[PDB]
Amino acid sequence: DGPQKQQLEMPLVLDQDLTQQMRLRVESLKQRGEKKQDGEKLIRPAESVYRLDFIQQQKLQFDHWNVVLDKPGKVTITGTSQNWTPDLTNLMTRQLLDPAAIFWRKEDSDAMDWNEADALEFGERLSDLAKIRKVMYFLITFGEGVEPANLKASVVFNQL
Ligand SMILES: C[As](C)(=O)[O-]
Ligand SMILES: C[As](C)(=O)[O-]
Ligand SMILES: C[As](C)(=O)[O-]
Ligand SMILES: [Zn+2]
Ligand SMILES: [Zn+2]
Ligand SMILES: [Zn+2]
Ligand SMILES: [Zn+2]
Ligand SMILES: [Zn+2]
Ligand SMILES: [Zn+2]
Ligand SMILES: [Zn+2]
Ligand SMILES: [Zn+2]
Ligand SMILES: [Zn+2]
Ligand SMILES: [Zn+2]
Ligand SMILES: [Zn+2]
Ligand SMILES: [Zn+2]
Ligand SMILES: [Zn+2]
Repeated sequence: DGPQKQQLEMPLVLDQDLTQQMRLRVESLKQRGEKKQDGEKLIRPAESVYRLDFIQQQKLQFDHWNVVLDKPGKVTITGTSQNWTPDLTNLMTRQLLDPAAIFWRKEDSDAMDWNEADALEFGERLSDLAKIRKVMYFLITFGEGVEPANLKASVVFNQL
């Protein structure tokens, strides 16, 4: 908009503990032979839980994503209802957001690509979801050839 605005880049960091929580849960149901909680969303092996901590709940405007990969691959960052307390609820399929920001990189080059229109729609939303709580949770789906160790995934906001 304007080349003048202060920007704050906030990293989506790997949430190893809850990722595992979720990983053990899908087990459990296996060893127990119990079914899920009706509309419960079970973390697949290909997904990993990421965390985003909002440094300034207010005055965040969202500006652009800053996601890049090490190898050619694909990733999908599906947001999560800010009403989901991983301390309390079990993530419900319905708690996932629409849409998701899908990013990918093709073989020969280094240039990142994504689903623009959607990555922007989902984006403009973080500026408000920030005012709900200082913690945002996401579920990243890794393609083939990609694993957590190839990704940088911060979100750049504008300071109002
Ligand atoms: C300067 As802008 C269009 O990335 O909010
Ligand atoms: C889901 As937790 C163990 O980071 O409060
Ligand atoms: C071809 As696929 C949708 O199983 O990564
Ligand atoms: Zn944690
Ligand atoms: Zn679960
Ligand atoms: Zn902007
Ligand atoms: Zn592909
Ligand atoms: Zn917790
Ligand atoms: Zn849609
Ligand atoms: Zn494109
Ligand atoms: Zn779409
Ligand atoms: Zn818009
Ligand atoms: Zn819109
Ligand atoms: Zn896959
Ligand atoms: Zn695939
Ligand atoms: Zn393929």
